[PDB]
Amino acid sequence: LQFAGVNIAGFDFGCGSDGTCNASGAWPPLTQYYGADGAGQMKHFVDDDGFNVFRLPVGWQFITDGVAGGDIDEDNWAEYDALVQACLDAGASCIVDVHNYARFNGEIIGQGGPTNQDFAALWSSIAAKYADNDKIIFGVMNEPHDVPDINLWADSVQAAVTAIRQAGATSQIILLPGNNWTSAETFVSNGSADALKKVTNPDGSVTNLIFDVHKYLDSDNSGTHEECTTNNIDNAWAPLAEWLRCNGRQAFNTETGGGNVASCETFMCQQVAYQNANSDVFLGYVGWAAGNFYQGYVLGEVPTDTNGVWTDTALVSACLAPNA
Repeated sequence: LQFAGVNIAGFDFGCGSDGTCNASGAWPPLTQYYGADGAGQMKHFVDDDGFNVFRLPVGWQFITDGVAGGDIDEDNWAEYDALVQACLDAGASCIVDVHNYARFNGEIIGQGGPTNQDFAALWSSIAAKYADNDKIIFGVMNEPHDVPDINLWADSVQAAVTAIRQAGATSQIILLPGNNWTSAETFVSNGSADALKKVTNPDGSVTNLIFDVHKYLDSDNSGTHEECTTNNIDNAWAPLAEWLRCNGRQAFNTETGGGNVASCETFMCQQVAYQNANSDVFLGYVGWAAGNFYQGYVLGEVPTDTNGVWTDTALVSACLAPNA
């Protein structure tokens, strides 16, 4: 109920789940750069459907041109800023999401891979861009998984937070992700919650430190199947909210979605409905996938421009767009 948005994908293509990013394989979702009209997609998502936020995935390697550290490559950053500007131009808040799965070329940050300082370095740089702009949301990392020690990960997430506030991004939300692809179903049981609860801003507070969770509606949680099989209320959103509520904390579902089919149209609705009902502890959802996926993409949410007239896909126009 505070935020509803969609992921505008493209700069994350060529990012594997092992933190390796074919930085050549990135494909910006903007006209220019020979991609879809993500700026247009965003104008329509705000003006016609009432969306609020966009998640703009991009890889570490893209940001730095292949270097596990914080020295921002300006050519690449020019393309990615253009998207952030397009989102800000659409009149919406904007999640800058590093899509690396807590890894850089197969090796886990803090735990074999780059150090917490290499990573913090990155976030200082990013945060120094955009510090004054309070419409930005700092998505520390997309979907950590198979991470052996979560206290250590919370520690890496802490360094990032500190880096970010030290660049003077003192107003913004920072998302903090836990384990098992940040699955909401296991966020509390697997240990992530009570480790990330320890993460604080420099002044000792938890202000604007929201948890990041993902949850899909297909059998295995993969979000690769077209048929939805659940609304995750009983096994994820209810337990989570219980925990969040009594702990004084809030979460934010940064990835969800499903096929453009009847089963999804029902379950996705029950889910969005429930999220709004629990708006005190959830801040919003962001649907996985517009940007430049091809028309038939199983979880596609890409609208269509017929001479200045935007058609949504089934699932957006039914359940996912705030209107109605």
